[PDB]
Amino acid sequence: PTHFEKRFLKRIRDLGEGHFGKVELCRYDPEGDNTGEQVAVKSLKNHIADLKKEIEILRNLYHENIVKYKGICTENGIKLIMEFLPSGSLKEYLPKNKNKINLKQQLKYAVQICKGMDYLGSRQYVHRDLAARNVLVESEHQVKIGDFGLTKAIETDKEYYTVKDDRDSPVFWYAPECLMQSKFYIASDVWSFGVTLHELLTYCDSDSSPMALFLKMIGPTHGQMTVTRLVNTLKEGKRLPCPPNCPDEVYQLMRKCWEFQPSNRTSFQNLIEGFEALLK
Ligand SMILES: O=C(N[C@@]12C[C@@H]1CN(c1nc(Nc3cnn(CCO)c3)ncc1F)C2)C1CC1
Repeated sequence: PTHFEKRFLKRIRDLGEGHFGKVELCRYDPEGDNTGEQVAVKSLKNHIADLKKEIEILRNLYHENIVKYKGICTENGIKLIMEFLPSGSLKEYLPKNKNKINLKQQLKYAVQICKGMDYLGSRQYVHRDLAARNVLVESEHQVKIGDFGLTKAIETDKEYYTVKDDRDSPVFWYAPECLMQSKFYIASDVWSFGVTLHELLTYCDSDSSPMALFLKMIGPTHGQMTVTRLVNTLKEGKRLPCPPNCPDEVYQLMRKCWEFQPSNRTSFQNLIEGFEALLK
């Protein structure tokens, strides 16, 4: 049930790619009649230790708005087997469905992301990579958090996890404590959600992305100096602007995600209630 043989994993196309990881669409067809189910397969281009930790996290997560763990494919090597969501990420889905997805549907997606994130927090995890590119579309009515590559477990009686590695990170979705001290709280994921909500409301328009907006604020910056300028911009109280046609009530909840201090930010449960109060 949870074990998948490499020989039966029939590669169809690439779904996503990171620095050391890749996700491919496969058809697990043990009968050899092309009737088996389509699955998402996470493999490596040590990073094995990380992938094993990611497998363990996803195996332990079971929620309507969290990509379903299916099993593993062992080669020393290992592959993570997940369900395949045919519509892909919000980053790809939203620019192609601008006339289909109205504000009501975007708020239903925000509720769904927050429910998935609240459950993640209840398990004492910090995602650290909440962006539209990691929110997958099951159908026009449902989304799921679909990647856990940077997810860490907060130790019991601790409020945050401290990152100790040399890995790359989505700095444009990061809260000040992440940027300044490499500290990741549940309140750090709330900040990233705020940024993800901004993307969702702009229909993931490339010219309106956090990197594009912040880079037009900051200017020519260089990989070394990006973080210090970003921190300086945030310290000055600058934030991503209200997307076009975003009502004030929605932008107010977004601003509650961007309080400089983690202890002053809204919770995911307060966000759920807040968005549901707006859905009629
Ligand atoms: O690619 C990565 N992670 C994931 C989140 C990305 C896409 N992923 C998954 N994608 C899908 N379906 C689908 C359909 N179309 N497309 C293309 C992009 O719109 C993706 N289902 C399950 C998934 F698990 C996994 C890490 C860097 C390697």
